[PDB]
Amino acid sequence: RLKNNFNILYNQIRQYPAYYFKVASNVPTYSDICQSFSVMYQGFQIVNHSGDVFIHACRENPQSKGDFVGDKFHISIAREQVPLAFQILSGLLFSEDSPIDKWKITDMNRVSVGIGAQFTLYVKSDQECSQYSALLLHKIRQFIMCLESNLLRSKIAPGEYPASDVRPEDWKYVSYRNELRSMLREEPFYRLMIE
Repeated sequence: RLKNNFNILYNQIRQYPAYYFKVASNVPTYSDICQSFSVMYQGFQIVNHSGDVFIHACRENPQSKGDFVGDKFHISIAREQVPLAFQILSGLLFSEDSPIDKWKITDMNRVSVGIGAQFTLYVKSDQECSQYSALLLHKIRQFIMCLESNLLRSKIAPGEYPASDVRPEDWKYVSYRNELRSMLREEPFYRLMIE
């Protein structure tokens, strides 16, 4: 059952043409999001509560109207290149085409997850049975490629990935984790990302 439903998804992704993300232009700077107690930009609500070391971004109209079911990516930057990397990535992270409805970023002023994993990107489901549609999965594949590409071409230094995460060798900044799974490379979702 599962093998076929995986392959159903897999071959659909490869049928789609390359996807393009209209880059957001009115984007807040790093210091702007550091002070944003509760503030809307480009349909994302930004919060920085003293309760943790992160600045959260949350699209008030999700494009994936179902559950977060465990699947997420980190982006790992060198400590001193973090604000820069945000400026480079903000156009994508705030894009109306991005498939990521919820992300967060470490607040470099509150920290001592400051050496790596400074961005977390949460994947939510858009189908019934907490499932992923092929387009969503395509959109996510394309988006990671596009983050990777923008960081590499501005010659941004990678940071230290969390030991928990998996990545293929062609990802220099992005890494993957499923929370439910305490053989992480076997995860259906992950296989669809890299193969």
